[PDB]
Parts: sequence; structure tokens; C-alpha cells
Amino acid sequence: PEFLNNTEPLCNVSGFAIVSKDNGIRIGSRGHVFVIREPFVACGPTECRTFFLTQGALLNDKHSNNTVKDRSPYRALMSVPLGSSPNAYQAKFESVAWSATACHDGKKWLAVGISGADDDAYAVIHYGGMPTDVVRSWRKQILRTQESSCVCMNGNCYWVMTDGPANSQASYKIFKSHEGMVTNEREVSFQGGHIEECSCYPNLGKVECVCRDNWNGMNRPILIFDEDLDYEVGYLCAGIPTDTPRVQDSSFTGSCTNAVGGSGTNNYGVKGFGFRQGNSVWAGRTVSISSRSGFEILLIEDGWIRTSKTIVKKVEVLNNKNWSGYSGAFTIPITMTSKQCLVPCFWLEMIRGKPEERTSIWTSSSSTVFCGVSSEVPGWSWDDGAILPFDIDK
Amino acid sequence: PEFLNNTEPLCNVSGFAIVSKDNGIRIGSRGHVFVIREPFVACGPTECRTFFLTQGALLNDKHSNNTVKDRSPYRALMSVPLGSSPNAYQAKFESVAWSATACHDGKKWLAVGISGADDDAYAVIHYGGMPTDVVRSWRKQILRTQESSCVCMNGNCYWVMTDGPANSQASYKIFKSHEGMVTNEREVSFQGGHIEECSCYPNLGKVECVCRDNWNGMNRPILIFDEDLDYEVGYLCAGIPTDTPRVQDSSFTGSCTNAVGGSGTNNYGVKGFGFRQGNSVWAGRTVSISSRSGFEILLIEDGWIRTSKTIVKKVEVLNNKNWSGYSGAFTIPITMTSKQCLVPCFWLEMIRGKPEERTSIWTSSSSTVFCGVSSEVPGWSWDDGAILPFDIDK
Amino acid sequence: PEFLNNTEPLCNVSGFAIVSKDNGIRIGSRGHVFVIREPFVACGPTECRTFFLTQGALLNDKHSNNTVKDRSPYRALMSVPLGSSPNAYQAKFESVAWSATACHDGKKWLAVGISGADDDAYAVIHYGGMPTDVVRSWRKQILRTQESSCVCMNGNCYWVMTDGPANSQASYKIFKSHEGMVTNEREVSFQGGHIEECSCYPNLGKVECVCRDNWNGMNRPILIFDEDLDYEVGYLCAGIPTDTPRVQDSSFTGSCTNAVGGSGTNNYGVKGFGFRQGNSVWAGRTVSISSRSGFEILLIEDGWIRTSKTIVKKVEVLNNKNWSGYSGAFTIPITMTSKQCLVPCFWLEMIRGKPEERTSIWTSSSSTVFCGVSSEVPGWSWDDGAILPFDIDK
Amino acid sequence: PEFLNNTEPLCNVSGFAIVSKDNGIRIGSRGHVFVIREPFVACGPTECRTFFLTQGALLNDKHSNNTVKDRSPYRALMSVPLGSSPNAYQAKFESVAWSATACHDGKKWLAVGISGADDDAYAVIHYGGMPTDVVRSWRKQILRTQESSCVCMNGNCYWVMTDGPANSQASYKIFKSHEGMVTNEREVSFQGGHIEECSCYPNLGKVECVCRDNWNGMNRPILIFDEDLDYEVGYLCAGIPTDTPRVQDSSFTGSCTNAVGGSGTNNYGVKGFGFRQGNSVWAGRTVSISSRSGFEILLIEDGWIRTSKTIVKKVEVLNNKNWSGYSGAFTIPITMTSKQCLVPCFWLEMIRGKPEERTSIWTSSSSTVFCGVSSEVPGWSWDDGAILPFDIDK
Ligand SMILES: CO[C@@H]([C@@H]1OC(C(=O)O)=C[C@H](NC(=N)N)[C@H]1NC(C)=O)[C@H](O)CO
Ligand SMILES: CO[C@@H]([C@@H]1OC(C(=O)O)=C[C@H](NC(=N)N)[C@H]1NC(C)=O)[C@H](O)CO
Ligand SMILES: CO[C@@H]([C@@H]1OC(C(=O)O)=C[C@H](NC(=N)N)[C@H]1NC(C)=O)[C@H](O)CO
Ligand SMILES: CO[C@@H]([C@@H]1OC(C(=O)O)=C[C@H](NC(=N)N)[C@H]1NC(C)=O)[C@H](O)CO
Ligand SMILES: *[C@@H]1O[C@H](CO)[C@@H](O)[C@H](O)[C@H]1NC(C)=O
Ligand SMILES: *[C@@H]1O[C@H](CO)[C@@H](O)[C@H](O)[C@H]1NC(C)=O
Ligand SMILES: *[C@@H]1O[C@H](CO)[C@@H](O)[C@H](O)[C@H]1NC(C)=O
Ligand SMILES: *[C@@H]1O[C@H](CO)[C@@H](O)[C@H](O)[C@H]1NC(C)=O
Ligand SMILES: *[C@@H]1O[C@H](CO)[C@@H](O)[C@H](O)[C@H]1NC(C)=O
Ligand SMILES: *[C@@H]1O[C@H](CO)[C@@H](O)[C@H](O)[C@H]1NC(C)=O
Ligand SMILES: *[C@@H]1O[C@H](CO)[C@@H](O)[C@H](O)[C@H]1NC(C)=O
Ligand SMILES: *[C@@H]1O[C@H](CO)[C@@H](O)[C@H](O)[C@H]1NC(C)=O
Ligand SMILES: [Ca+2]
Ligand SMILES: [Ca+2]
Ligand SMILES: [Ca+2]
Ligand SMILES: [Ca+2]
Repeated sequence: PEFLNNTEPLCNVSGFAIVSKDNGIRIGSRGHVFVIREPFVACGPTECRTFFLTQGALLNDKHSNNTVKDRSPYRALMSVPLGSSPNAYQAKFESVAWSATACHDGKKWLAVGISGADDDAYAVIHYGGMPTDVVRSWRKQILRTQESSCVCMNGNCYWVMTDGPANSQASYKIFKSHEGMVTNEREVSFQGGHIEECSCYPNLGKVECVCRDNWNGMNRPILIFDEDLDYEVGYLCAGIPTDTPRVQDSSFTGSCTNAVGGSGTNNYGVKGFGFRQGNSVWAGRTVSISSRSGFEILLIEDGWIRTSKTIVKKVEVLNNKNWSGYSGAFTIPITMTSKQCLVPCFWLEMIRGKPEERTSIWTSSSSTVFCGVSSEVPGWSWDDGAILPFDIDK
Repeated sequence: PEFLNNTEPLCNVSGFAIVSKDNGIRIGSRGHVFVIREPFVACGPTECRTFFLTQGALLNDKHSNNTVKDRSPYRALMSVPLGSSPNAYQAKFESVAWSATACHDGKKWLAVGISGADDDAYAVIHYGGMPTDVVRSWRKQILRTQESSCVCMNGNCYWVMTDGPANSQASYKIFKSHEGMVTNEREVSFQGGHIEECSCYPNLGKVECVCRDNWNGMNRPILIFDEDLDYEVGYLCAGIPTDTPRVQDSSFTGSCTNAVGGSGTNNYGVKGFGFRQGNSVWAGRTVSISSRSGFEILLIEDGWIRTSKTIVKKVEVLNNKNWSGYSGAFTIPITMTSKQCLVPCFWLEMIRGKPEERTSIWTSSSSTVFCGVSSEVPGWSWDDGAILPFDIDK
Repeated sequence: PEFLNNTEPLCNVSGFAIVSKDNGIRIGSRGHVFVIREPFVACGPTECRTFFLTQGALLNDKHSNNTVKDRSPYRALMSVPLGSSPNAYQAKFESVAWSATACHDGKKWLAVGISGADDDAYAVIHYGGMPTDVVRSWRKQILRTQESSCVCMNGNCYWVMTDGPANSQASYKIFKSHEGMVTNEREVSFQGGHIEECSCYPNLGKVECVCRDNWNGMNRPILIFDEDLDYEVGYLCAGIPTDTPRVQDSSFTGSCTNAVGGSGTNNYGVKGFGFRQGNSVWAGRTVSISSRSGFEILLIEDGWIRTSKTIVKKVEVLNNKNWSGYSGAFTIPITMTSKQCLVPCFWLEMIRGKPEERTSIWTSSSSTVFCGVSSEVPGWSWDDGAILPFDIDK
Repeated sequence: PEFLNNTEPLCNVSGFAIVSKDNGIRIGSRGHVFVIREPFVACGPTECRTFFLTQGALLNDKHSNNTVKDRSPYRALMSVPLGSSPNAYQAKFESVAWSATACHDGKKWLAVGISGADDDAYAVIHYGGMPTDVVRSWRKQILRTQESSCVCMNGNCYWVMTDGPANSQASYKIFKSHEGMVTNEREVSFQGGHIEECSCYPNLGKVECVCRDNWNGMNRPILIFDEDLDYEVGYLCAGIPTDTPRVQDSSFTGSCTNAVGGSGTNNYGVKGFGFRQGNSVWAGRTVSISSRSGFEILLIEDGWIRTSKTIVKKVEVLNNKNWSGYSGAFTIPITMTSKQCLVPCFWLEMIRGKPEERTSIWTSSSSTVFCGVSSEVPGWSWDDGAILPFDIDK
């Protein structure tokens, strides 16, 4: 086993093809499937896996009550092979966690899981299934991380964490690790900005992240850093807002540097992603400007470098009559593709239950996964598909 | 790992011995088993696997309602070891799919799964579990494929697809791939003919296919092609019709070149198979001429080359009091047999529920699998065996 | 991988220690566990597995109705790791089968499974999971085999089959195979004798079998053969009868050559085992002389060579207040023990339901497994432990 | 594969970070999870596993009735990957057992399981899944062992067993084994002392054990021995009692040599652990002095060598409003950590049901696991989390 380089350029893609759909909630109507949320995908040299935060309880069981709640001692990071339901018998335990990130360095799996009290949480770093290091909360205010794949290059793995208020200035840090040990860290200066739940991917030896601003921005923060943790921080330049909530495109003016908000969009957001394509960008967003429903991906001409409103391509993978949720980025390594570039992929979380579906006592999600290809691909609507309410709700 | 040659001659066999029976629906009365249809078997260097199209739902669950329906965003191609039920905890996710084919090239599994809207579907090609390529619908009319094993020879894998009307002239294409990338394609000129759901196998370096004509033929199309995708197309010469519906043998006159139909047999069919045996042929068919019930296999003397009605051997593996369905061909590679020829095998789908059993809200199937041997083997009736209706039907 | 020699002498043992108990029926009260019977154990170079004949149905499900029945198209030979319940998600499919034997030659698993009609059954031989050969019924009267491990030595695997009446003179054959192909066979001349369900093991390069006489003998047939299939046949000499039904010891006089019966013991029996120990023998038997209840193993001084009634050791592993059933022999290869002799082990089937427990609609069994050790070991009573009737019975 | 040295010094640690939580009882409300107790963790070269004693029955099933009972023929030692629920489909069978220990020598798993009658029990030693040796009861009074990981160094594995009265002078023995064969044993002279359920770990080539005195001591016995089975025996010197029941710290005076008890603490106890840290000690204990509730770990300055009451650090991992139970020690080998010292870890059993929760008919437990790290780590309360009573209790 050797470390994955992962220093190749990101592939330029013209479309996204569906790779998997787990149908976990449909299956969990009768099968034994964890209540989850915050799923994500990460790939190693030979396989991709779906990670997720369980609620330490199964669908259609009484312990699924009140699972809209974000943090508890019962939540765990676990994984299954890509496409499998997050079920009770295939799930691989990764970490105790109510917030997490994971990735593969070419030799072993790295998993970072945060648990503990809101005012004194800590991340446990697991490497090859063994606990190796810890990161303590430095602001004592809900230490939290990506809820998507971290990035490994040349044997070093990188991720972003936040600590501090949800709706005002917080603290943002980049971490570097080798074989599960933290070897470097850097605080990101971002006055007036807010960074959470970064979706990051490798691109020509740098880590590029598209994040969530839960404060004053309906545009998404962009964070780019190198192996030294030297960084650039700002916002996705595009004159098309991609957070939720947001306003209609025509009411929005882009900015490369400033959080753009107001108009009832402040103080919330949703995890999302984008992929740089030279000077352009593929960016995902919910179809609804106000709720987590529908999902589409847009190719915005020069959207990485200027306040462009030029949409070159748009593909819908979930119509606005169906519930979405988080989305995130990952890449497929050269060892699986034999290519000279890294294939950009994204996953989509489809949340069922509370708060949108009040007649259910629970909250869970299922996923779809899509990967970039060199040609245009039609969209469709691959919805969660579960019929609610469930037995336990009656 | 090396590519499988698969250029050996097909074995001549005198009988078919039962290899497996999954009893999936019986088990699914209580166990957690997917609702499926369109099962098939494919073999790699070291194991054979049963593939199937799920309905993204389990037996005896409410989500099994209306599963007679052919296409949805919830259907997936998955696999289990040969003989296992298609259950929720062993199933390996292969592709999103409401139509599919899969095979092993000696190094990795190839899976081709079609999803999307009827008027803009696309196949995603998965190789070693990674998405590698896409094939878009070229006629925008339910792009569809074999529902059985594709064929790999010398590192290249081949399959047949159709796009166009179900009951009139459509378009038929052969595809060639290497490591999951389409490297060649050829449209098959077949005016007045109709090709669907080809059952294909290697024979002395060529691919031989026996298909379904859903238009004017109660006889089965034969398609034979080489590595260049140069092809011969026509019908199984035998003066014994093997599609369903069909007429009694004595009311049928064979043709090597023309669809032979009429007499209330037009506009439907069922997936089936045949194996060339020199100039003769082993061909499967339902026992009923009008419904998918019973199953028998016939050795027809010179049936590959002339309109022979001479039945040399006949073996029944399912009596006409029990439901059948699709059947398909595969081969066992030399790496498992140590032989100098490729062993012909077939599987049989046994459909339960709608439309024949109206008191059930669902449709699924189970399977039996048989392989050719050098001696005569007695038949029997290995029926699905489930007792309907199920709990969910009441 | 190399073929196992298995030509070492059988170990002399002074006691039997419990190795596993699967508790399958207890577990199956709620878990998803096959209805089975005729379990047995066989060992490969690196693991031992429990094989069993399913009824193609799960415990506590309606399809378990009438599972007292011996033969159906739904029965399959499957296996799990030693000690596991025969459950729906770990079970490995081996063969379609209502009668079977299996063993490992050092390179691959051999499984022989008989299915088909009573008057035209056939065994399918599976090697490394691939069908390799067939054995047809030669008397057309319920072709049947050991229901325990076959024996492999130097790359050749051997087993015994019977065809003919259950309660009068039948036909008995020994088979030799290499890589799943039958390479030799020999009919055993045994006029007035009856052989079924042989429990066989290797001992100094010969195969020694202890069988069931279902005709005129309450003593057990002994069959010993070499690689040429040259054989000796007779009865266990001991003046202690070990079949069930039988009479009390004091009413029995042994014979090395003749079936000894009468006194209401004719026309039935139970699968059992014995291990030669020089001139002595370890022999198992039910505690009850009339029913399949309790289980004990006896060391009979010189019991292999003369009509001895001298019981040197007796160990009970199941008291007579609990149901037993079949028992059978296997050995542990040198590759697992590092010893110079083959360790004798036995398994015990504990049948629940019909016919002894009439208030249940089903019949299944669970198992315990014991291996010989160089010292005396106390007995106990490790009963099935399930509480009947089950939910499905009400 | 080579034998693990395991002769390194134990790491000095300043805190304990949570590594896993299985949530087994929560999951078992709907999933198929064994009723268990006496869980423990042991690590091999490449993975850690959770071992447990099942009751041969599943949660929420009628066979869970009366599982407060300690010993039966249905109990088995099984294992799952660290963090998994002890479920019906992942559980690996290890030994028949109502008392057990297990560990990995670098090449294979060793498992020691005791079953049989109270007055004639015996341990079966399993090595690489094969039975290798037996240890008989020498006092004929509930032969019993650690209920936690044994210790392997340089290819030899060591464990402690007890035989004799629960509440008066018993007999205590140390065992040494190589490849599953007992190669040495030594009786420990400890007049007036009582040793049960030792928690042992390697430290600089010696085995250090912290045990339970079920007779006259509310302080814990310490047993230290070398490869010759030469030993030192006494009590944890600290002037802080760590058994349960016990008295408040201020009412206790330590002793290195004598059982300190009385004040209603005699004749009971609970399995616990401690780790030497030079002259100091990390010791676990329930928060309650009288019941198995809460759990905390204390660093006591010089507590290994003198009657110190100086508590340097205290971390609570379970508050006193929640049920605890047994706790035990294990280490992570250098092959997983790349360190020069052995990482000390502990697990915590959280018992639900009888006797504390009388409205449940059953008793089971779940676990949390923590490993030592080089920095201080905050505590929290990671409770079992199941909501009782369960369905089966109503
Ligand atoms: C507190 O809410 C944060 C998180 O947001 C939400 C949500 O669906 O929007 C899900 C998470 N749930 C979990 N990851 N478990 C959160 N993050 C946490 C740590 O609660 C937010 O980003 C503001 O800080
Ligand atoms: C539309 O019907 C087609 C297919 O036929 C049927 C059937 O049981 O006969 C099952 C399929 N179900 C699936 N493979 N899911 C079909 N094929 C599709 C793509 O629907 C037919 O061959 C005509 O074009
Ligand atoms: C027909 O009865 C035979 C078998 O005996 C019985 C029984 O519990 O005694 C179980 C078997 N069940 C299965 N192996 N399935 C039988 N053997 C068969 C082939 O039915 C007997 O040995 C006489 O020929
Ligand atoms: C008899 O009680 C002993 C054991 O203690 C208890 C308990 O929760 O305290 C659990 C065990 N349960 C099991 N390991 N199954 C016991 N040990 C046994 C062998 O019963 C005790 O240590 C006195 O000898
Ligand atoms: C969920 O919690 C609410 C509030 O306690 C309760 O009223 C309801 O009955 C619970 N549902 C279940 C299934 O326990
Ligand atoms: C992607 O496109 C950009 C803009 O044309 C170009 O600079 C870059 O080389 C491309 N990357 C790859 C991997 O083709
Ligand atoms: C199946 O669908 C039909 C039509 O909506 C409905 O009447 C019936 O109740 C459904 N059955 C179940 C179990 O949901
Ligand atoms: C099969 O039979 C045909 C016709 O006799 C013959 O040409 C061919 O060689 C045979 N194939 C094999 C593999 O034996
Ligand atoms: C079992 O079969 C008998 C006879 O047909 C029937 O009376 C009984 O109801 C069946 N039990 C179940 C659970 O189907
Ligand atoms: C078993 O005992 C017999 C009788 O003493 C003896 O001939 C034989 O050598 C022994 N076998 C072994 C393997 O010790
Ligand atoms: C548990 O055992 C008691 C005593 O026999 C009995 O009263 C109770 O009904 C049992 N509960 C169950 C679920 O069997
Ligand atoms: C642990 O600390 C003790 C006391 O200072 C010291 O003697 C020992 O060397 C330390 N062990 C390690 C592995 O650092
Ligand atoms: Ca926002
Ligand atoms: Ca037709
Ligand atoms: Ca008899
Ligand atoms: Ca005590």
C-alpha cells in the first residue's frame, strides 16, 4: 500500500451521471435501517463508501422519537459500501460522533468524529480503526466539522472545523494530519464571514472548499489552501446565490469578497458544494429559494472569478415537489479511473420527517450520488420515495 | 489478474442439472428480501452471482404496492452470491437501473444500468464499482438492454441495446467496451424484425444471441457478431416456436429470415434463450403457449440451420401448474471448470403476484439455475413455492 | 493451496469437550433463521463449517408448516461458520438438496446434493461452487447419501450412497471423486444388511464408516474401504446396540457379521456414529432405547473386534428429558492442530417440533458439537433450549 | 504472521477519549440483537473486537425471560467488530461459555470459555477457531475467569482463573499457554484475600492485574506476574476504595497488603480495572458507592505504591443517574499505533433490566470504550440510552 498522490487537476466535466441511490428509508419501512442524517461519500483506492451519522436507533422503532434533534450521546459515524442502505448489519462503526469527516490516504481510512457536551466537545481521530489523536473545542461552543469527505494528498489529510456562535462571528480552523496525528493547524481570518460544513476536494495539489455561511451570507464562502495551510478566503463570485434560504437570482448581486444577505435570508443556510472548472464553476442548490426541496446543479460561466450570471448548463436531479437537504463533494482517485485527472462527484441528502413533515415523530434521510462525465447527461427526479407517515407514527 | 479469453467453443451438452434455487419469495414471507424482477446470473473467474432489479422495497411491506410497474427511480441493479435470496443485508449495489446487463472480464465486474425518464434515459457503465462511461438514448423511447449477462472476450465486453417502439420497428445496437469505456458501436439493420432482451453467450470467439421479438414474431431473433461488431441477423430456423405467446407446434412453419406471427401472438413476447449445438439447438420455452407458466428445454435437431421440427430431447424443469417468466443464458469460464470448452447454463425467473395473481398488490420473482452436463438428466418441477396471498395483501 | 493428505492415524481420545452450540431455534423465535434438519460439520484447512438442509423457509413463518416432510423442491444444502445459527443472511448456498454430503480436499469445498423426484433423483456435485458432475439414481428409489461430512485424502474425496427400499434389501455404493468428477465407484455386496446415512472418517489412509441399518439391525453397519474402493462390510461387533430403536443392553447379543434385530426394533433407525480406537470404539447413542431423546457416548473395550459388553467410559451430553436426533462424525485436519494424528469430533442434532411435539406445525433442529481430547471431560446437558410452541403455532 | 512481542512499557496517559459506543440495546428494540452481559474488548494486530457472553436469545423475544441468571447451557462467547451491536448476523461464535477470556497472540485468536455444571465445569481453549486444550475445575465450585482480555507476550498467553466459594477463601490460579496448549500453571497463595474477574494488561514484559474481591475487601486485589508465573499479590495501595459496594473515601484507610472491608460492603463487588502509571494509578469506579450506577476514572498520585488519597485527575464518562456495571482493561499493540509504548484502554458495561429495573423480565448490557491519550480530555455522560420497559415486558 502506498499513499495516494491526489495532486492531479480536477477533471472538467460537462454533465453528471447518477451512480447510486440507497433507498434507505423505503427499505427501512420493514428492514432494519438506522435513523440517520448528514450522509456523505468518500473513496479509497479500491472502493467508495457512504458514511453517515446515526441516531443510535432504527427506523420504525420507538427510539426514533425526537430524532430531529442534532446532538446526543447516541449518535455515531458509521459506513456502508456505496449504494447500500445504512442498515443494522452491514454498518461499520467508525467513531462516536454528532459531527464528522472521513477520507482515505491510500493506506488507511481516517475518520474524525466529534462528541461530548456542547460547551466542551472534542474530536477523536481514528486511523485504520485505531484512536490516534484528539482535537479539543477551543471556543467551547459546539465544535463542528464538514459532514463530508476530507482531503488527502501525499500522505497528509486535511479538514476544516468551526467553533463558536451559529449566527454571528465564529472561529474557523484548517487542520493537517499524517497517519491520524495532527501535524499543523491554522486559524482562518474571516471577519464578517461565517464558515461551516465545508465541501472540499483536491485540485492540482490545493484543497478547494465551498462552505455554508450561517450568518449574513446567502452566497457560499470559498476557502482554498495549500500543504502549508496558507489560505485564501472569500465568497463564490458568481452573481447566482446558491445557499438556502436565498432570494431569486434577479434580486441578487454577487461578490467575491463580502457576505451578501438580508431579505429574510440571514441566520440559516444548508450544506452545499461547488467545483471549480478553470474560471467557471459547477454549483449545486435546492430548487426552492426558501426550503430544502428539489435539487439542481448549475454551470456558471466564469463564476469562480467574477460576478457572472451566465448559466451555461443546468441539470435537475430532484424536482421541487420532493425534499432535499445537504449536498457535498468528493473525488474519485486515479487508482480507480486510470485517468490523469480527478473525477468530481457529489451526493445529495433527501430528508424525511421533521420539520417539514410534522406528522412523523422522526427525522432521517436517504441519498443519491452523481459523478461528473465528459458529456451532457439528462436529469430526472430520483426522490427518496418513502411513503409517510410510517407505522411508528400512528 | 488477467483478462479472460473466453474464445473457446461452447460445450456440447446432453442434459441440464439444477445448480441453485434461491427460494427468495418463500424466505421473504418473514425475512427481509427485496421485491425484484428480471434476475440473471453472470460468472467471474472465481464465483457466479445473481443480479436483479429491485423495486427499492421489501416483500411484505407497503412499499411493495404497485410493483407490477416496470420503471421507477427506485429500481436498482444489485447482486448476491449464486443461490442466495436477494436480501436486504447481502445485496451488493451495482447500478441505479430499471434495465440492465452485467458481466466479468477476468479482472473486474462490468455493470450497465439504465435509468431516467422514458423519453431521455441513459445507461451508466460501472467498472470495478466506479462509473466510467454513459450511453444516452438515441431514439428517446425507453432505452433498454438484455436483462442478462453480457459477454467478455479478451478484455472486451459486448452487449445489445434497443431504443424505440415496443410494438413496431425499433432501433437495435451492439456495443463494445474495454475497461468500462465504449470503444465501438454498430446499428443492426433488421427491417421488419424486432430485437429485445437478448440472451447472449460466447462461442468460438463470436457472440451468439437469442432474443425477444415483441412485434410480429413468435419465433426468436438470432443475432451473431464478432469483435468488429460485424453481424448476422435473422430468426431461429427451427420449425418449433419458442416465444410466448405462440401457437401450437403443428400450426407453425419455421423461417430463418422472417418474423412468423399472427394468430393472436403479435405485440408481446417473453425473454428467452437458446444454445447453438453445432447445427442443432437447445431452446427454452414456457409450457403454456399463451401464458408465462411452466418451463421446458428442447434439443432440436439441426434447429439452428433449418426449419426442423425434430425434437431429440425434452426436459421439463417446471410444470405448467406453476408460474415462470424470463429465462436467460450464461457460461462458466475455463478458470472454474478446467475444461477446454465453455459450459452453457441458464436461469429461470418465476414470477409471483400481478398480473396473474390479482389478489396480491405486488409483483416479484425467484429463480432456479441449471447448467449443461455431458449426460442426460431427469427433469422435475422446482417451483417458486411461496403461498399467496401474503400478509401485506390482507 | 495443496491437497490435504489426511492419511494420518485417528487420535486416541479419552474424552469429548464441547466446541460449539448454535442455539438456532431459540434465536429463530425472533431472528430470521432457516427451518432445517440433517445438520452436519465439515472442516477445511482453515475453518470448520456447519452444513444443513433447509426447508426453504424461516422459523415462525407460515411456510414452516408441514416441515416434518423429508423431501421437497424447496430444500437446499447451505452452510454457516461453525457455531452460527443457520440464518437467512449468513447462510452460504451450496446445492439444491434433500439429501447431501460435503467435505474439503485442501483446495476447495466439495458438495454433493440430491434433488428431483423420488423415482428419478440425481446428485449434483459442486466443486469450488461450480457444478462439475452428476450421479443418477440407479434403482429409482430415493437415491440418498450420508447427511454428514465426506472424506478427502490425497486429493480424492469419497462418500457412500444408497438407492432402494427403506425397509428391505437395498443397493449401496461407494464413490470416489477428484476435483468434483466421479473417477471410481463400487457396489457393496451386503446381503441381509442395510446401509444408510454413513458417518465416515479417515483413519491411517482408509475410510471407516459407521452407518444406519433401517431394516433388520439395531446394531450399526461398519463399512471400511481404501483408495481402490476395496471394502470390508459388517456390523459393529460390540455387544452393546447403538441404533434407535433398540432393546436394553442385557437383552442384546452382539455380532460382527449379522444384523441383530427383532423385539419391535425392525424397520427404523437413526443416523449415528462411532470411532475406532485401536481395537476399542467410541460409539454414540440416544439415551432412550425407543425415542430420539438424550445422548451419550460410550467407550467399549475391544468393541470394534469382538462382542464386548465392557463399557470403559460413558459421557452424557444431553439428558433423557430432552430431544436429540441425528449424530455424525468428522475430523480436524493437521493444518489446524499441528498434531500427528486426526482429531475425532462429532455433532449432535436436537430435533424440535413434529412428530414428538404435536402442538407445533413445524419440525427443525439445532446442534451441539464436541471434539476428542487426551483427557477425561465431564458431561452436562446442552439441550436445544427453545420454548415451544412458537408464535406461528398459535 | 509473527507473534506480538507486547513487552513494551505501558504508555503514560493524561486523559481518556471515547473510541466506541455500540448502542446495542437501543438497536435491539427493533433489530435482532443478542441478550448479553460481560462484554469485553481485545485487540489483534489489525483490529479490535468486542467479545460478549450471549444468553442464546435475542432482545424483545420471550427467550429473554429470566436472563438475570448467570449460567446456563445456552450462553456462548461471541464477538463482533469494535463498535457493532452484538447482533444475530455479525456475531462470530467463539466458544460455549458462561465465563470467558480472549486475546490475540499476533498470529491467531485465543478464546477460553467455561461451561458445564457448577460442580464440574471446564474451560475449553480455542485457538484459531479450533479446540486445542481443556482446563477442568479443580475445586468443583464454579470455575470462572476474567470476563476481559487475556494477555499475550512473545507467543505466550496468560490468564487468571478462580475456583471455590464466592464469599470466603477460594483458590486462584495463573495459566500460561502457547498455541492454545496450557504449558504452565501456578496457584496463587492469598490467605484472607479473594480474587475474581481480573483485568490484566502487559507492562514492560510483566502482566499486571486489578481484580475483584468478593469477600472481605472493598479495595481491589493487585496481582503481578512474569513469564515464569512468579507473582506478587496484594491490594491496590491507594487510600481510595474502588470496588462497589464501598464506603465514602473519608471513611476508608488504604492498605497494600490487607483486604479492607466491613460497614456493609462485604460479600459483593464488581469487576473493575486500574492502570499503573509509574508509581501512580488510573483507577475506575462507579459513582455510587452502593450500586452499579455512574462511572468515573481517577488518577491517584503514588496510588500504586502507597495509601495516597491525592486525586490528581478525575473524569466522569457516565453520570450517576445512569446504570453502569463491569469495566475492564486492554491495550492496543504497537502494530496499530506505531508507538514505542502500549496504549491503555478500558471498556464500560452498562446493564439494563434486572435487578435494578424490576419491570423488565430480562437483563442485558451495552458498552462504551475509551482509550488513553497524552492530553486531558473532557468527560460527558454516554449512557446506554434505551427506553424501558420494552415490548416483551408488557
Ligand atoms: C446547530 O446547527 C448546525 C447544523 O445544521 C444542521 C441543519 O440541518 O441545518 C444539521 C447539523 N446536525 C449535525 N451535524 N448533527 C448541525 N451541526 C451540529 C453540530 O449540530 C448549523 O450548521 C449551525 O451551527
Ligand atoms: C416495456 O416492456 C418491455 C419489458 O417487458 C417486460 C415484461 O415482463 O414483458 C419487463 C420489463 N421490465 C424492466 N426491464 N424493468 C420491460 N422493459 C422495460 C425497460 O420496462 C418489453 O420488452 C417491450 O419493450
Ligand atoms: C425416508 O427416510 C429416510 C431418512 O430418515 C429420516 C429420519 O428422520 O429418520 C430423515 C431423512 N430426511 C432427509 N434426508 N431429507 C431421510 N432421508 C430422505 C432422503 O428422505 C430413512 O433413512 C429411510 O430410507
Ligand atoms: C456468581 O457470581 C459471580 C459473578 O458475578 C456477576 C455479577 O454481576 O456480579 C456476574 C457473573 N456472570 C457470569 N460471568 N456469567 C458471575 N460469574 C459467574 C461464573 O456466574 C461473582 O463474581 C461471585 O463468584
Ligand atoms: C414520542 O414522544 C412524544 C413526547 O414524549 C410522545 O407523546 C409519543 O408517544 C412518542 N412516540 C413514541 C412512539 O414513543
Ligand atoms: C479544465 O479547463 C480549464 C479551462 O479551459 C483548463 O485550464 C484546464 O486545463 C482543464 N483541466 C483539465 C484537467 O482538462
Ligand atoms: C395499495 O394501493 C392501493 C391503491 O392506492 C390501496 O388501495 C391499497 O390500500 C394499497 N395497499 C397498501 C398495503 O398500501
Ligand atoms: C459440438 O458438436 C458439433 C457437431 O458435432 C461439433 O462440430 C463440435 O466440435 C462440438 N463441440 C465441442 C466443443 O465438442
Ligand atoms: C398449517 O397447515 C394446516 C393444514 O392445511 C392448516 O390447517 C394450518 O392453518 C396451517 N398453519 C398455518 C400457520 O398456515
Ligand atoms: C491408538 O491406540 C492403539 C491401541 O493401543 C494404538 O495401536 C495406536 O498406535 C494409537 N494411535 C495413536 C495415534 O496414538
Ligand atoms: C417470564 O416468566 C414468567 C415466570 O414464568 C412468566 O410469568 C412471564 O409470563 C414470562 N414472560 C414471557 C414473555 O414469557
Ligand atoms: C511513565 O512515567 C513513569 C514515571 O515518571 C516513568 O518512569 C516511565 O518511564 C514512563 N513511561 C513511559 C512509557 O513514558
Ligand atoms: Ca446563509
Ligand atoms: Ca413475440
Ligand atoms: Ca435399525
Ligand atoms: Ca468487594
